Amino acid sequence: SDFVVIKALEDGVNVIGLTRGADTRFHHSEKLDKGEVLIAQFTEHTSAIKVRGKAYIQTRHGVIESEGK
Amino acid sequence: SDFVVIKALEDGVNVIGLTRGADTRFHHSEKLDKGEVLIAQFTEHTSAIKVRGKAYIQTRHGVIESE
Amino acid sequence: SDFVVIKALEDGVNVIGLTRGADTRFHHSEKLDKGEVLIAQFTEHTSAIKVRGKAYIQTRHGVIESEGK
Amino acid sequence: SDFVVIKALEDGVNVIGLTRGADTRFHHSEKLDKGEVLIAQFTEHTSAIKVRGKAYIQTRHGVIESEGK
Amino acid sequence: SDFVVIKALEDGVNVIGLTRGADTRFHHSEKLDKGEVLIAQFTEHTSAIKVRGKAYIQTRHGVIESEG
Amino acid sequence: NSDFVVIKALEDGVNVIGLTRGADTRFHHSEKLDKGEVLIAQFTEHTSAIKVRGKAYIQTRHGVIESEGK
Amino acid sequence: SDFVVIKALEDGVNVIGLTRGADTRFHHSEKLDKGEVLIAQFTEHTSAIKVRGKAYIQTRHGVIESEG
Amino acid sequence: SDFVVIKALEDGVNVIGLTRGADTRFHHSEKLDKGEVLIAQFTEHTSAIKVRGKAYIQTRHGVIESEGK
Amino acid sequence: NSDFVVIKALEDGVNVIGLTRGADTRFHHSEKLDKGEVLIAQFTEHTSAIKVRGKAYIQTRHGVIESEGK
Amino acid sequence: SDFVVIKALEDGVNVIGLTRGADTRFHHSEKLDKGEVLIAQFTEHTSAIKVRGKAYIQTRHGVIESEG
Amino acid sequence: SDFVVIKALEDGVNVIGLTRGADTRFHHSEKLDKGEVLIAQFTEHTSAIKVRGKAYIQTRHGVIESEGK
Ligand SMILES: N[C@@H](Cc1c[nH]c2ccccc12)C(=O)O
Ligand SMILES: N[C@@H](Cc1c[nH]c2ccccc12)C(=O)O
Ligand SMILES: N[C@@H](Cc1c[nH]c2ccccc12)C(=O)O
Ligand SMILES: N[C@@H](Cc1c[nH]c2ccccc12)C(=O)O
Ligand SMILES: N[C@@H](Cc1c[nH]c2ccccc12)C(=O)O
Ligand SMILES: N[C@@H](Cc1c[nH]c2ccccc12)C(=O)O
Ligand SMILES: N[C@@H](Cc1c[nH]c2ccccc12)C(=O)O
Ligand SMILES: N[C@@H](Cc1c[nH]c2ccccc12)C(=O)O
Ligand SMILES: N[C@@H](Cc1c[nH]c2ccccc12)C(=O)O
Ligand SMILES: N[C@@H](Cc1c[nH]c2ccccc12)C(=O)O
Ligand SMILES: N[C@@H](Cc1c[nH]c2ccccc12)C(=O)O
Repeated sequence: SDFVVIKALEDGVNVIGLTRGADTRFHHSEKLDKGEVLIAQFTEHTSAIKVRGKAYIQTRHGVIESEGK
Repeated sequence: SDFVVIKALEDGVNVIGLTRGADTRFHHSEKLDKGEVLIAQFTEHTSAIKVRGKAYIQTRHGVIESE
Repeated sequence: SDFVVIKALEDGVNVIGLTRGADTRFHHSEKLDKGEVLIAQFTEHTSAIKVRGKAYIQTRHGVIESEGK
Repeated sequence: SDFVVIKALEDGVNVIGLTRGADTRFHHSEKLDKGEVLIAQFTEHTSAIKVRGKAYIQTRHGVIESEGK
Repeated sequence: SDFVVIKALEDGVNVIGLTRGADTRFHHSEKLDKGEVLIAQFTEHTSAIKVRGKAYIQTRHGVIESEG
Repeated sequence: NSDFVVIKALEDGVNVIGLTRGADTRFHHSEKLDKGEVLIAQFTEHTSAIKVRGKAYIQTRHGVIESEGK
Repeated sequence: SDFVVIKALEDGVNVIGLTRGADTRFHHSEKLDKGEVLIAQFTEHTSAIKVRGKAYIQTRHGVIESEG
Repeated sequence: SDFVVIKALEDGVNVIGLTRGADTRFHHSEKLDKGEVLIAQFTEHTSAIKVRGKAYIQTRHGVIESEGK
Repeated sequence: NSDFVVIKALEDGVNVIGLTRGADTRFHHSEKLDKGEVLIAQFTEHTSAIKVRGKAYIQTRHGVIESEGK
Repeated sequence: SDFVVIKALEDGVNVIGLTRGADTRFHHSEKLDKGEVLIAQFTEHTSAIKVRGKAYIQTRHGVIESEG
Repeated sequence: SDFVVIKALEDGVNVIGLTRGADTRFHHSEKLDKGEVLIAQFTEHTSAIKVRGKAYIQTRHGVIESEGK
């Protein structure tokens, strides 16, 4: 299965997994502090991932950056 | 399964999942505020995705932007 | 399964799903307002997609544009 | 399955599906008007597709154009 | 499965399907008039395709032209 | 979804010969092509080798090759 | 399955595996000292990997660096 | 399965099929006259192919030429 | 099949350490390479992560990386 | 399965098949004379191939030459 | 299944197969004299290969050379 790479560019970045299935809700929020890297797959339990906070993200489609408020 | 990357370029962007099967309707709308990123797969329950609002979108076919 | 990307270039673009199987008819019409994007798969129920109205379309074969009546 | 993209360049374009199996006959003709785009797969029921009238066609092998009589 | 694209460059082009199996014969001939395009797969029933008449053909291996 | 070969006859009477798959090897079918005709033929349950006799332009996944007649 | 390469650029880099399943928690943390390389797969037990500390990382999507 | 293309560059080229399995012997020799092309797969019965005589050969790995005896 | 890594020892005493697949994570084998030896090692039913300790040149599908000793 | 192409560059080149399985031994040696080409798969019976003598060899990893 | 190519650059090169499974030991050592080439797969019995002595080695990841003591 595909995965996403998230590098936090500020403290308190949240990487949130959304449930697979007929229902959609957040099942887990991993907090990353500045400079930490998370490499996360899609899985039986996770079919969408939301990133909140300033982060550098890599997927198979290229680079994208999230920006916080 | 494939996925789409959606970065909101303004507040209040909606990423809407349409149901897989003989019946087509919206089943979830995820609200993204400015700068938030959602990476969302097609799934057993979602066979089309609609993006409403200003966003930068990446798919296997390249970049497209909603307005 | 493959998917198509449709970005509406005017209001009232109509993305039409045609039934898979021995019979052929439309089963769903999804209307897009200008600037909305729909990313839609081929599925168990949909084996052909028709686009009516001005739109920018991406598929695995490249870019094509529909033009309205 | 593979799919074809067909964009009508004049009114009255016919995209014709031919039956899969031991017998070969037309089972459906989708009429497209000028500027409409149809993205159609090969399927359990459709093993060959015929295009009549002026159209721009994309497949995995590239672009080809049909011309009307 | 693979497919072939055939564009007829004159009237009366024939695209002929040969049967899959221990027996080999033509089972269908599709007539194309000038400008018409046929996109045809290999299938449970068709394991070879013959093109007769002037046509522009694309396959995965590139382009080829038949001549009447 | 097996591989296939494209054969364009460059003279009349090109002979495309299918050989039997299996412990035994002989031809089971010969398809003659007139000049300018194109045959697109797969390997299959029954054909595991294809021989071309006569002048022809041939394409496969490995590129172009040309047969030359007797 | 895919894998990640992590080279520690300082002492005490932590490579942490998060559990696959309905629940998400850390199940192992491997400590790397400066200059050690760990090549780690995603697995039945590990569906997310976190890197804490200064490291050079390669995945299929390219190079990224974590910072202490 | 993979296949080889062999074009005979002189009369009497032999394309020899070696048996798959614990024993190894020649089960068939196909004689090619000058200019003939043989396109032959590896199969249930053939796991190695020997070419004797002058020939131009294409495989997935590129071109190679056999030389006369 | 599974991916593999190539390791070339650039000094004596390089250790290539296999970590167990499964719920438990521990070292199960450590192969010691002397200078100039090469090891080409798969991921397997029993090994889901590999650690290299000591100066070595390493190739994987993602490219070259070099480990360094203390 | 993958295959290798071997062209003999001198008489008496041997292409040797090593048995697949718990035991490793030579089960067949194919003698190639100068200019002959052998194209040989890995199989149920053969999991390694040794070339002895002067030969030009092609595999998916490119060209290599053995030397007498 | 992947394979490696090993060409001996000196006499007495050893290509060693290490057992697959919970236990790890040498099950076979193939000696190569100068100029011999061995092309060897990973297999049910062999999950790691060690090369000792001066050799030129090709894998999917490119070229590497072992050096003798
Ligand atoms: N529960 C939803 C989560 C989801 C995935 N992709 C989506 C796209 C849009 C909205 C929701 C989703 C599903 O598994 O289908
Ligand atoms: N329920 C429809 C949703 C859909 C997917 N792709 C479409 C294309 C057009 C119209 C509807 C759709 C389906 O699963 O088939
Ligand atoms: N019901 C038809 C729809 C279709 C798909 N591709 C086509 C091409 C031409 C005509 C109809 C179609 C089918 O599933 O086969
Ligand atoms: N009924 C035929 C339709 C067809 C597909 N490809 C063809 C090529 C030539 C003639 C007919 C065909 C089949 O399924 O096999
Ligand atoms: N009935 C033959 C048709 C065929 C396919 N490819 C060929 C090549 C040569 C001759 C005949 C054929 C078969 O299925 O095998
Ligand atoms: N009957 C043989 C035909 C064949 C295929 N490839 C070959 C190469 C050499 C000689 C014969 C063949 C087989 O199926 O195996
Ligand atoms: N337990 C989660 C771990 C996980 C994987 N990817 C994630 C993305 C975000 C949050 C958690 C996760 C799972 O297997 O699904
Ligand atoms: N009967 C042998 C033929 C063979 C294939 N590849 C080889 C390499 C070397 C020697 C013999 C072979 C086998 O099937 O395994
Ligand atoms: N026992 C762990 C080993 C492992 C693989 N990848 C990891 C990443 C981080 C920590 C441990 C691991 C597993 O099989 O999952
Ligand atoms: N019988 C051994 C042969 C072998 C293949 N690759 C090797 C590498 C090294 C030593 C022996 C081998 C096996 O099947 O595993
Ligand atoms: N017996 C071990 C051999 C092995 C493969 N890759 C390794 C990496 C490191 C240490 C040992 C190994 C196994 O099959 O898993």
